[PDB]
Amino acid sequence: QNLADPAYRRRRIIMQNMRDEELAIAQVEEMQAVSAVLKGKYTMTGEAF
Amino acid sequence: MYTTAQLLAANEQKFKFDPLFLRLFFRESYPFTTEKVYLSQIPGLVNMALYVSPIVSGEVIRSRGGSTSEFTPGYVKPKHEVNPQMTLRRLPDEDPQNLADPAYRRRRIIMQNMRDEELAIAQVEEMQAVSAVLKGKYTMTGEAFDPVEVDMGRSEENNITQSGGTEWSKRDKSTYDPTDDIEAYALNASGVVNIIVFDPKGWALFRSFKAVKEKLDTRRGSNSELETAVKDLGKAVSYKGMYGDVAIVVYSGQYVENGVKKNFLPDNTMVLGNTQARGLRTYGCIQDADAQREGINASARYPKNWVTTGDPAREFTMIQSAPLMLLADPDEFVSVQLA
Amino acid sequence: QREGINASARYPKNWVTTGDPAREFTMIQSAPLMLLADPDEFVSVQLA
Repeated sequence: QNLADPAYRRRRIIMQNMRDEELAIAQVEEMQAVSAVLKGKYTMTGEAF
Repeated sequence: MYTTAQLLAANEQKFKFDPLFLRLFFRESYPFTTEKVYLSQIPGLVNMALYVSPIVSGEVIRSRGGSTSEFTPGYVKPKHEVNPQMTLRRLPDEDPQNLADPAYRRRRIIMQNMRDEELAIAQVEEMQAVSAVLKGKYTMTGEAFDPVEVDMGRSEENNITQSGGTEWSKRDKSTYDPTDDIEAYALNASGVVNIIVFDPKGWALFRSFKAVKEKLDTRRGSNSELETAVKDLGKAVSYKGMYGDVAIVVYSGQYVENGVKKNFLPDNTMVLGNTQARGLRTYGCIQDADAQREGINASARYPKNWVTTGDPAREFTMIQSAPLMLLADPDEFVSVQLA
Repeated sequence: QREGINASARYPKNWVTTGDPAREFTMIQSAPLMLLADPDEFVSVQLA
């Protein structure tokens, strides 16, 4: 009932993207601590690393 | 060596281009903001109220409507080069008795390139307009672009072809009268007709009949049509004059392919049209990443100049748009294919 | 490195690529190195 220009969608996508990137960073920052105080050892391994 | 040669003005060599369609029928242009492009045409047809007396009041009437069509995409972008190493020499302009720095030359060639891109966009638009008011069906296709078909909604009565045994070619050149054919073709026009634009060669056989002699056919016969012809000069349009209630316009516009010229109109066609027939010069949305940053998503044209990094530095210039020429009512014209 | 952000928690960066097909990216950069000063201060019992 109330559309918007195809420009404002770009900023909506941009802020949603920043939110997802921050969430992913905060999520990868937690597995380190979980493994650290769950086993005493940790491994940073994966493709292209 | 020791020459000291001064240069006068240089030629232009503009081959031929006079639209007459983006200036006579498509005077209205509205931009897009959404994916779909609706276009409705209410079927106005009302009955009478013959006799009913104010004692036995009866039947009621019906509301109307029921037409809709969508013509979505459109697109075009003629990118050009900047020639970073061509500015060290001298152009055919810039007379050799007053040179200039190789910086202003870059600005001049950029302006020339932008003008060429604008001309290319205009020539693309005119092909769309010619297909639109020539067949009622358009096809946008080409390399690196999937075909898109726009079915205007034209009926089959407005695509009369002479094919048969009576076209014109085997009639008498001195006694036959083609005005009755004109009336027969113009009866199913859904509007008054006063322009019958011919082809540059389709006008040859039309003048062959002697019935045209009684017609005015003078260089000064009209006011609006003559004024528009003066506007669109360039030796591509020749307004012959009146044919009664209808004017004669010979449109010989040309568009350039990869390297060759081609005619906008086929060999033998005629179009029964209206001077006030409303047509849409509507425009699409620029789906470019850089364009959306400045909020120029909806625009008729979009120039853009940028430069690439690296050891060889090169500039570029581009003009993006999306012409999707349209008509409110396709049935306002009659396309007769002569033979 | 040009703006002296050699040491930071996160780093956002938005950049658009040139060329006829244009696209803009946004990226977050960091280097989490979660460390425990005293490893033996915990006992992880794996229940069954």
